Amino acid sequence: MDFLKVTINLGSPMVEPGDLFHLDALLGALRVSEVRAELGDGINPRDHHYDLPLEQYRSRSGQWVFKASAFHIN
RNA sequence: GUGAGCGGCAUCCAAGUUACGCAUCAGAUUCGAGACGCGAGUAUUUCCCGCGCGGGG
Repeated sequence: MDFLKVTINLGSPMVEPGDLFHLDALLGALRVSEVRAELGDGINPRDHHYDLPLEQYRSRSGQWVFKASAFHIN
C-alpha cells in the first residue's frame, strides 16, 4: 500500500543475529506485546502475530510471506 | 510468540628481605665620639618694591 524504509538506531550494543533478523518478526512481537498489555498473558500468541500493517506476497503454491525485508546490519 | 526464551568468571595468594650522606674547610682583613650653635658690631635713609597700610643693609 506504500513502500517503506525502516531505520533503527541503537543506544546499546545488540547481539549480532546468527540468522536473518526479519522486520515482520519484530512487528509481530510488538503486536503480541500490545495484545498482551490489552488482554493479559493468557492469550495465544499465534492468534495475533499476523495482524500486522504489512501486505503479503503469495507464490504459485500458496506459500506466503510478509513484504518486509530482513534487517541490514552495518 | 525479535534462532526468541533460560544462564555470577567465580573461588585462593605478603612485594618482602639486606644498605652510615660521609669524609676535608679561620668571617677574615681597615678605619679618633670628636668636632660643631652669632661671647668681636657702635645709630637715621631711596630708587624702586608687597600695592592709606605692609619694605630693601
